[PDB]
This record gives sequence, structure tokens and C-alpha cells, in this order.
Amino acid sequence: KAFDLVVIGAGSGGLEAGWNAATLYGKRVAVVDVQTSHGPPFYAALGGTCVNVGCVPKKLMVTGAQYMDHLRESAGFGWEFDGSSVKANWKKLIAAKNEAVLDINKSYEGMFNDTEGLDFFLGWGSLESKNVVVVRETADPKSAVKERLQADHILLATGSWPQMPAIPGIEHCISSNEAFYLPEPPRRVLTVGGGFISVEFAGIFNAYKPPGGKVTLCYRNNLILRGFDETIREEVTKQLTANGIEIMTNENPAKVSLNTDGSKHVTFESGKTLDVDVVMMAIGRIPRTNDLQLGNVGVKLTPKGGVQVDEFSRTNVPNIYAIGDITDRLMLTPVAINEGAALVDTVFGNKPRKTDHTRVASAVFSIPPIGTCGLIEEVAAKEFEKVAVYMSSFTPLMHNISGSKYKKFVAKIVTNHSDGTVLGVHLLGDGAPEIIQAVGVCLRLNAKISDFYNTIGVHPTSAEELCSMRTPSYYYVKGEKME
Amino acid sequence: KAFDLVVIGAGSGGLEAGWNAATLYGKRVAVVDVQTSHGPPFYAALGGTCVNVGCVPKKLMVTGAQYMDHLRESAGFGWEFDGSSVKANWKKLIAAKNEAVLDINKSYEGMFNDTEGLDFFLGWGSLESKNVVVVRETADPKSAVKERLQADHILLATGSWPQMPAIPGIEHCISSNEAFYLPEPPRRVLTVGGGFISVEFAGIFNAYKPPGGKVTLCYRNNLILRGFDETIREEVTKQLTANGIEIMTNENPAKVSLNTDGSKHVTFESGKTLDVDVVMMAIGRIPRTNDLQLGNVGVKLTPKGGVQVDEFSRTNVPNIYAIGDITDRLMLTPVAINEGAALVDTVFGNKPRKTDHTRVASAVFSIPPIGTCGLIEEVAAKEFEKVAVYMSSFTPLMHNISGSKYKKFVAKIVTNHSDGTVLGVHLLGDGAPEIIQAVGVCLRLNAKISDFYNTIGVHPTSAEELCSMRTPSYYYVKGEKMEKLP
Ligand SMILES: Cc1cc2nc3c(=O)[nH]c(=O)nc-3n(C[C@H](O)[C@H](O)[C@H](O)COP(=O)(O)OP(=O)(O)OC[C@H]3O[C@@H](n4cnc5c(N)ncnc54)[C@H](O)[C@@H]3O)c2cc1C
Ligand SMILES: Cc1cc2nc3c(=O)[nH]c(=O)nc-3n(C[C@H](O)[C@H](O)[C@H](O)COP(=O)(O)OP(=O)(O)OC[C@H]3O[C@@H](n4cnc5c(N)ncnc54)[C@H](O)[C@@H]3O)c2cc1C
Ligand SMILES: c1ccc(CN2CCC(n3cccc3)CC2)cc1
Ligand SMILES: [Br-]
Ligand SMILES: [Mg+2]
Ligand SMILES: [Mg+2]
Repeated sequence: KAFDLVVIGAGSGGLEAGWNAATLYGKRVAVVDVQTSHGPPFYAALGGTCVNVGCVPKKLMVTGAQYMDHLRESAGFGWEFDGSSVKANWKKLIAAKNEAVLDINKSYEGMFNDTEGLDFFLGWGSLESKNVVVVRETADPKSAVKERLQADHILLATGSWPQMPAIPGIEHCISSNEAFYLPEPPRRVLTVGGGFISVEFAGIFNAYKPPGGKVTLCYRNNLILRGFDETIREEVTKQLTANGIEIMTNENPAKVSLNTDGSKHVTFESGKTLDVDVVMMAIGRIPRTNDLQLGNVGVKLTPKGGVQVDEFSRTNVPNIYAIGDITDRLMLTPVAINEGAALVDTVFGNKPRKTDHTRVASAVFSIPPIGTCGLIEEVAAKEFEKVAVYMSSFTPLMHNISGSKYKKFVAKIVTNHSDGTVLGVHLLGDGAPEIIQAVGVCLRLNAKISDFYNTIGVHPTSAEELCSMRTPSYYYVKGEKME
Repeated sequence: KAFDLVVIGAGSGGLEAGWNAATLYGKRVAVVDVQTSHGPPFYAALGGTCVNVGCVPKKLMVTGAQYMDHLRESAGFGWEFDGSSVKANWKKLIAAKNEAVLDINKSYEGMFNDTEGLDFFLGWGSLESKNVVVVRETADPKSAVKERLQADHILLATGSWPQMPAIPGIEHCISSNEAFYLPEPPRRVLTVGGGFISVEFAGIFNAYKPPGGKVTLCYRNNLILRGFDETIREEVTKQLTANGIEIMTNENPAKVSLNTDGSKHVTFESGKTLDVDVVMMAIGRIPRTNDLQLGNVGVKLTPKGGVQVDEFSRTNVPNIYAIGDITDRLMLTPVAINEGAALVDTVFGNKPRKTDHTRVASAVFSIPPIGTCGLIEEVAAKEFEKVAVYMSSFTPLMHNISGSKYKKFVAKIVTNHSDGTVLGVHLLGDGAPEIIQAVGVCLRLNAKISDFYNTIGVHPTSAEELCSMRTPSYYYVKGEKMEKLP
């Protein structure tokens, strides 16, 4: 069958591109994915990674995890109940999450049913030729042909996949994919990785762990969450520790064996050992290009295995494009979506547009959470002669009463001190992901620190800290910190 | 007894002006207030209304009230506990609020002592003359002089005070001032009025009420929260109703009598009756001008009662200025603070600056809460030929799992459709007050709807809805509402 566009991967970027090309530009569109609903064996499905085994289910589970703090914190505000009656029922959480994800799967199914000129094909997409996508029964390229799709234009949108280190006993470890389907909450769990997925899952497991349970997070480097603001990295480490999570930095698994009861015996490179019920590898995500048989058309990959693209998401092969995680740049749903829309506008609208990968607001649903947009100070300090840091850090009042005195809210604004242009805003504490969104709009408008401090506060809020900072806390001048 | 600046009222506006003048411009400042710490008899104290009987304690108590919803909502996420064991200990909440407020009172005392040329004077400020403030022992102008203060510049920052309607039995009623100190949570309470204070307290009382408890809010007109977005006014009404609060609109107390058991018998203008344990009046606040003896220097008041000011906070009398609620405009702490910082940056900094009273971000800590900035559409529609309204309204997914299906999140952007300039942003739902702050910055920068929709979303948030709206839901054209443009 013949299409203006064939999209391989019915994910965040793929669905934006396919729906826009079909509905805004009246193109005949095919979209391919390996599953119509969430979970084993392929985990991602119609809707993509974010819907099925990412942002959507993890956010619901972090919300679930937050109640452990709310229940404890309620006492300071005079709430009384039988503490010994408190149980975290993980089965209910997983069932609630499964229903939520399945409902989305179903609506996307209804979307393809009800959208003329937008067709879904179940199976494994690969490139036969530069204008033919083959859909097969399995990821094995010798598996049965279900469809052959003639395509003026081909979009690769297959996303990414957990990285598993080749160590002895890797087979006894899981990724985030399996973590979403654990039938019982682990009593002891090691999250391996200092990234958002490890930190977010440490918080989820810490809340739902059965009595006498323990969550350990391990990371090779000295400080979790590289890429984030350093003050926030130190504070979130402290605040995770304060809520009972063991942060093992400068530590990495060397091998895993099974103890006689089926629990996992972890040997760290340092020789240290840990007995846990689950080992969750969250050490990285790699672009999913193996299964695409890109050798058939000579699309240029990087040694990492990402599809190389120009700013307009164009591969080295005309009429073949790549968006989203497969391009190994910013692995965010809204970036994927933005690239998909920009690509379709460019190619089918002749409305040339490229995604801006700078000043993207993002979040970490840690407990407590992070919101951030733009440059951290160390980065700004290499690119600008004079950099100012405006910093407010303090346990908010509600958390003196709550008993969570460790919950320091951090707000930091990084500026080009030569003109006061805001380069970065970095938040830690309840609300941070919600606060940072409109900050993304501020940085698009080249907001200066004067634009923040001349804006009238909403009081009382954590956000008003951003509009209450008149004076630098310190500077970088030619890369040197000057207190 | 000689100062560059004398400030009457150690509140939100008064202390910002005082501290700035002293620390930024090495000026000599006197600040007068009636009380050094919170509560009876004068309620407001060092730190002002907001710190003592306003934003700060109210926010702590709304946070306390939110745990009723979190404890119920936790069950959808798998939290299990003995629901019959749950009790709301009001006395604990009030004791914790009292300690939090006292620490702020003490924090301000430290500020005055640890700051050269910044001195606190206890007692009642009034104007003797153009350049002299008298501190007396009481509000009676006949009481003893404690001090006579020489002032190169006088700042009036005495704030506002609850209005109590002059109805038979008003003496059985409380204001917000007494609400903060109730020894026991009322079983039945009538919050009177449709403004933020009535709404916030109806939420607080609703969460802490003992078993068989009932919170009634009455409002004299048809729809609470006049001046807020109409969609949000209707929605908050529904969501308060859904959480057990009874909303009596077009109803107003004509009198209150004590029943023999100490409870209050409310007779409405309509003839309806209601027995409650507390009647909290929250029908308005009025500027505190009486006690300053303004007649003594001829400071002009408004047809309403507020000190008349120009854009630089100047009265008709030179060297005499007025900021905050005494001006009877926007009664918000950060507005008072902004006016104070501008007055001082003007007069002592030689850097004239005027508070912008448009595009002010503000909140209602209703459950769930409002965050708003700029014009509601009815107001935009009279000022602008073509107004677009962008609206998103849905129960977020977590609240389909929580079981609070009624918690619809509302996001509205109001624009000038001729250039896309955002004129206002109106939010109802968890985190709205936190979301709206950086929207205030966007409005200062003349953000267009395209600046929002071209900004990449943070996912998943409620906030990202603001970056997801490309197509108007409807328009006003020369005041007329319509789905489509001609
Ligand atoms: C645990 C986790 C949490 C995350 N949390 C967030 C968050 O909170 N916010 C955020 O913005 N981002 C988050 N992300 C990142 C976000 O999920 C991704 O950036 C986004 O899904 C990438 O979208 P995409 O279009 O590149 O691909 P995806 O949405 O992953 O879609 C790719 C699709 O292609 C399919 N597929 C793969 N190979 C083939 C093939 N050969 N043939 C057919 N179909 C194929 C897959 O089944 C999948 O559905 C998270 C990721 C994970 C793993
Ligand atoms: C229940 C309630 C909730 C509120 N919630 C919020 C909120 O969430 N957000 C917000 O922004 N605003 C809120 N406000 C409003 C806010 O409190 C005021 O806008 C703000 O306090 C006004 O500041 P001001 O500087 O005008 O005066 P105030 O802060 O009221 O300070 C006035 C001071 O003057 C003193 N005083 C009065 N007369 C004399 C005299 N003759 N001599 C000496 N001292 C005198 C008083 O003791 C008082 O301390 C709330 C108000 C109340 C009542
Ligand atoms: C979860 C959430 C809310 C409830 C209702 N109870 C709240 C507290 C009341 N209470 C006050 C003082 C003594 C009891 C009674 C109603 C139950 C379970
Ligand atoms: Br490091
Ligand atoms: Mg179709
Ligand atoms: Mg002093």
C-alpha cells in the first residue's frame, strides 16, 4: 500500500508527526508499532515509551509515593490516625496505573479508527528500500512479512531502550520496563544509576517498601544527577538520605549472583556486597536502531547508534527523517513532539522550522522534585565573561511544622551579568515542576533578572522567591568563582 | 527623636520601606506599631496583618486543611489505614501556627536591634503636624505621649481592619482575627461573604470540623469571588460543594441571637434561619485612617475612606506618603512591599519608580486553589475590540485515580486577538498559585499566546496546559461573545 508518510514508532514524536501530517496537511499516513497496549513482552506500545513505561505511569507512581510524606507530615498540622494500621498497597497502585495506561492505549486505538488517512499497522517496521517500509511478525528480519508500505517520506521514531551493562548475572537484573510490572513491592532494592529514572524509582520503592525494607541507590560518580545544578544535586542527595534512602556514590555493580532463597547478591567493584530482592539498572538509554535494518538504505548512524540528523531532523537520505530519542539528543516527550511538528510543518507545509533544544523546561519527579530551564552556572561560566548567581535556600515554614525540616527549597537564577539576561533557573522543592513551566516562556522572551525582581510576588508561594532576588549571591568572572 | 523617615505600621509595606531606607541608603528610620507579637488584643503586630493574622497563618491552616483531601485521596494510590481512627486536632494546628508566627515576630525584633538607624517604637502613631508623629499609649488621642518623632518624611502604612455589618447581634460574630484563635473548631459555622477570606476559612473549617459538622458560606449576591474569572467562580463553587461546604448565594444575615446553649441563631434577610456555633464575618476590610488623626494635617481621603495617593504614593501633603491597604486599592502584601520599595528607591535612592497595579499575580488558597494574573475576559472585552479566550478544563488523571473526579483543572488565557498579547491568565487546581508567579513575569514582558504555545512543555504537569493552547475556544467582538470571528 502507498503512503505520503510512513512513521516507524507510534510514540510521542511519531504520533505528533503522523496526526499533524494527516489532519493539518491532508497526507495519507501509516504508523507502525509492535504492540497495541502496554507491558510485556515489548513494554512500549501504541502511545510510546512515555505513555506506556515512562512519564505517565511514573508520575502516577511518584504521586502514590508522595502520600508516605503527606501521611507523616499531616501530624504537625494536628492530623491523628492509627499509624500501625498504615499499609502501602503496591498491587492497588500497579492496578490503578495499568488501567490508566490501558485507557490511553484504547483512546489512541480509537484515534486511528476515527482519523481518515491515518492508519496503524501492528508489527516490526524496517527499511527494505528508501521508499519501502516492511512490517514483519518479529524483530528478526527473517520473520514473516505482514505489510510492505510504499512511502514518499519515512520518519524513524522508534525511541530508545534501557542500556544493560555486560556484567556476570545481568540476567538477574531488571530495567525501568520490568519495575512497572513488579507484582510485589521489593523489601530491598538497588537502583543503579544517578540519573532521573534511578532517583525517581528510588523514591517510588522507598514509599511502597514493606516493613523493615531498604532502598539503596548506587552511582559511579561522586554526586547524583550530573547535568543538574550542583547545589540541587547536593540538596536532593541530603533529602533522599533524610527520607531513608542509602545513596552509595563512587560505587558500581561488578556482578550479580542468586543467594539460596532467590534474593540477589550484588558485588560492587569496591568489593562491597549487598543482598537485595530487585536490582534495577537505570544507567542509560540507547537509541533503537538495530531492528530498523538501516544498512538497507545507508542512513548514517553515530558509533553510539543514534540516527544523525541536521537541525530539520533530516538524515543523509532524502525523504528519510528521524525525531525523538532515536536521535540521542534531549530525551524528553515534549522535545520529541516539538521535533515531529517542526518536521511535518517543514516537509509538508513548506513552513521551515527547527526545534530549539536550548531553554527547554524539564523536571525530575524526585521527592522532593526538581524543575529547571537553561544553563547551570558551570556551563554559563565557560560561555560568558561575567555570570551572576542569585540563590535563595531555606526550609519553608510549612516544613518546620510538618517535621520535614530537611526539605530546603532551593531557587537559583543564573544570568549574563553583562546585561542581566537569565541563562538558567533551577528549583528544588514541592511545586518546582509546575513553577518552571512559565519560566520557560520567560527565557524564550529573553527575560532579565530585573524582569523577575520587578514582577510582584504571589504570596505565600515558593515561586515568589524568584521575584525577590535583587542581589547576586556570587559571580563567575572568566570561569572563576568569586564569592 | 529626629528621623529622615517615620513609618506608622510595622507591616508588609512599612517594614520594606523602613529596612530599605536604612540598609540601602544609610537613612535614619522610626517604625511605630501597637503590638510586638501576634494576637489579642490588637491582632496585627510587628510584621503586620499578613504575618500575624493574614497570608502566613492562613496558608499554614489551609495546608493543614489539605490533609483531609490527601488522607482520603491516598486510598486510590493504594494507601490503607483505619479511616475510623482519623481525627483533626485543631488545637495542635493553632499551637503550631502560634509558634510559627511568634518566631516571625521575634525575627523582626532581631532585624530592628541588628540594624543601625532603624528603631521600633511601641504604641499608637498619629499626626501632630506635617513633620511630627506622636506615639501615644492608646488609640484614644487623649492618652499619654510615649514619644514625639521629628520626620523629614512620614509614611502611613497602617493597613486595614475587618468591617462588621451593623446588624442586631453582631457582637455574637467574629472576624478572621478571632478565627485564628478559636480554642475549639466549630461543628457548625457560617462564613459570611464571597471573597477570598470567607472561601479560604470555609475550606479550613470544613477540614477541622468535628463529626456531624457542617460549613455554610453565605454570599449576598448570586456567585462568589466577584472579580475572578467567571468559569473559575462557577467551578470553585462546585468543588467546594463537592467537598461538603453548603453555598447559600443571594442570602445575607439580618440578625444573630444567642441560643440558651451558646450557639448562634442566624436570621437571613430572606426569612431563613440557621443554627451555627460560629458566625465569621468576611464581607470587607476597611483602611485604618481614624486613629492617625489625619484632620490635624489635612491628608485627603477618598469617597471610600482610603488615603488618596498619586502614582508615587504621595498624599496632598508634601513629605507625607501612603502605601498598602490604607490606600484601599489592591489589598495584597506584595503590592504593599512593591509600593514601599518604590517609594524609598524614589525618594532616598533618587531613582523614581512607580508600582504597576496591572498584571499582578495573586491567588486564592481555596481547595483547590486559584492563581490569576491580569484581566478577566468581561473586563478585556470592554477595553479591546477583539478578545480571544483559550480554555482547557478537565479532571487531571491523578484525580480520576484519587476519587476526587470533581477537581477539574481550569486554564484560561485571555488575549488581545489583534496582536495576540496575553491580557490575563486564570487557573483553578492544585499548584495554580505556584504556576502563576512566572506568568506574572511573562505578562510584564508582553508575552503573546504564540510565546506560550511555542514554548516546550514540562511533562507531565498541569502547567504545560498553558503551552498547549493554539486555537481560541471563543471571542469577544466589540463586547459581544461569539464562538467564531466574522
Ligand atoms: C522511565 C522513564 C521516564 C520518563 N519520564 C519522562 C518524563 O517525566 N518527562 C519526559 O518528558 N520524558 C520522560 N521520559 C522520556 C520520554 O519517555 C521519551 O523521551 C519519549 O517517549 C521519546 O519519544 P519518541 O517519539 O522518541 O519515542 P517513544 O515514545 O519511545 O516511541 C517509540 C515507539 O517505537 C516503537 N518501536 C520501536 N522499534 C520499533 C520497530 N522497529 N517497529 C515498530 N515500532 C517500533 C516502540 O514500541 C515505541 O512505542 C521518560 C523515559 C523513561 C524510560
Ligand atoms: C485573613 C487574611 C488573609 C490574607 N491573605 C493574604 C494572602 O494570602 N496574600 C496576600 O498577598 N495578602 C493577603 N492578605 C492581605 C495582606 O495581609 C495585606 O494586604 C497586607 O498585610 C497589607 O500590608 P500593609 O503594609 O498595608 O499593612 P499591614 O501589613 O496590615 O500592617 C499594618 C500595621 O499597622 C499597625 N497599625 C495600625 N494602626 C496603627 C497606629 N495608629 N500606630 C501604629 N501601628 C498601627 C498594625 O498593628 C499593623 O501591624 C490577607 C489578609 C487577611 C486579613
Ligand atoms: C480520611 C479522610 C477524612 C475522614 C473524615 N473524618 C475527618 C476527621 C473528623 N474528625 C475530627 C475530629 C475527630 C474526627 C471525622 C471525619 C476519614 C478518613
Ligand atoms: Br560527580
Ligand atoms: Mg484511520
Ligand atoms: Mg536598630
